Amino acid sequence: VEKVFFVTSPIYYVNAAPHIGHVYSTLITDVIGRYHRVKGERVFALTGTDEHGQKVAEAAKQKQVSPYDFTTAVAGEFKKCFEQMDYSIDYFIRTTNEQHKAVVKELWTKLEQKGDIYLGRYEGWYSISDESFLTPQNITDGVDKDGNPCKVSLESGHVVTWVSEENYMFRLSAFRERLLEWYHANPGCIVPEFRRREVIRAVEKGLPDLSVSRARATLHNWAIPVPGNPDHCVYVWLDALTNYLTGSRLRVDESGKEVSLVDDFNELERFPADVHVIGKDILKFHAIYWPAFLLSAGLPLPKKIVAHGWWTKDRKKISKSLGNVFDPVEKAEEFGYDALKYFLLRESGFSDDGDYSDKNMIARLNGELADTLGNLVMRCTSAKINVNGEWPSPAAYTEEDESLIQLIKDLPGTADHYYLIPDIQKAIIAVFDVLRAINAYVTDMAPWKLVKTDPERLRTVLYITLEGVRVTTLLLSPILPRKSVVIFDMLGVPEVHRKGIENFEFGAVPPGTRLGPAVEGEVLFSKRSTE
Ligand code: MET
Repeated sequence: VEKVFFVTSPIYYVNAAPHIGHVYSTLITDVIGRYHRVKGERVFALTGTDEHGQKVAEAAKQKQVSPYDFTTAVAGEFKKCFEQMDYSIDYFIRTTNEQHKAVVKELWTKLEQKGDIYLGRYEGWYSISDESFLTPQNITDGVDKDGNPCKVSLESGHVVTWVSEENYMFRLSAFRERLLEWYHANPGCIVPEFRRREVIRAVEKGLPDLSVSRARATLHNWAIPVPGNPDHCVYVWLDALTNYLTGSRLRVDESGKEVSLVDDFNELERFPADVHVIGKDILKFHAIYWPAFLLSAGLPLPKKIVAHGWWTKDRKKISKSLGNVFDPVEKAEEFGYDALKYFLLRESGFSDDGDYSDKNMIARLNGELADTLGNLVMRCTSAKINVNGEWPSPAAYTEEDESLIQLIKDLPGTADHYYLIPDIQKAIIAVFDVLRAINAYVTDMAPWKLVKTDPERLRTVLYITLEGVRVTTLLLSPILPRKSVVIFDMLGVPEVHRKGIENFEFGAVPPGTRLGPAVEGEVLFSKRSTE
């Protein structure tokens, strides 16, 4: 059943400037999208900003500007950040968009027509900073900005307050048994596994009904009115989660601006999302609430949710206020955009809370990118080794030759599964295992010596090296988008052979293909001094 592969990032609160967390989540989304495009699949990758609610409204009050002016400004900082990061996201959604608003009301009415929204009360704790309803078991003692005793979230450490409001309630309690059926019937639908187990454990215990509206004064009237009740606004989260549905229904022009909202999702063949990339902090919203609303509406459920961890720099939390910053653009200007991406995608898996340091960033840049991949690309394109500047015709293969070829033949299927879990770290590791293999082969065969000694043997060793580098580079292309293009140019791989499942096969580029021209003293990844 073929559709548009639909991958999303979270839409981010616009309370503050964009930082590593957001960049990371969108990078993960971008990579997944990029890979499926490399397979030759239709892709639609979505990211954006969550612009309503109390949090944002009150962040705009601190900075003493209107919410419309505040939100638009910070939204532009996000857009700029993502443009500077050189992503390939298809559309940037904002929850202030008028067409999104329409979809939110449409879904609301569905939930209501279905009998799953009633007038009740919520009386309990709330984290404004997480826009999250909490039970007493999930709060604890803490201190506020003033140094006074207050309550805080066990989840996030932010201040919680007690809310007692007549609210429209969604019947989440009625969806326990169907959510359980769902998790069980689709045991890869939440990644990694231990987070899937977390979600089941939680739903097993039982579900309370969820408040899906608030009194309008409380939100400083910065929200979407509940249909047929102007005294209420729609919960920022029901609003925010609906971005995914909205995005699936927006026809987008070449410039990347929304031009049309279709009545039915089947029209654009995107919904439901094949992968929702999220951080662990927002798992309940995506794994419990979201499916429940979809089941109520009679919409289809997403195929996979992947939830990753939080970053630290130098084993300490990132914060400008604490005296430890991590500026992606800054570190990307210092070491290179692809390199930085590689590091963030390699240093940590989705199970882990990764850690950045200049030390380890250099270790990987020098070690993996320069010595393993860079050195290899330069060797097989060297005028010293590749005397004719072309892909030679291989002679007969030795068993050692074939051992390496097998590794290259098998790499795509292995990488493919990893990109599909998704588990990008393990995909990258897969590829680099093969690059290390090729280097060992090259060191063994000493092709520099073969140029004088055995030219026929050189043709074979050199051909395998080039094809090894080609395949690995193709599979790395979603990770190193700019650098893969430089690599392919050096190898002289024709454009047509740079994507398509076809070109995962060993031997796609024919012998007699000419290398691209050599630039005066160029280097693919320059080694950086050890500090
Ligand atoms: C529908 S995803 C919403 C995520 C939320 N805006 C956040 O930053 O955590």
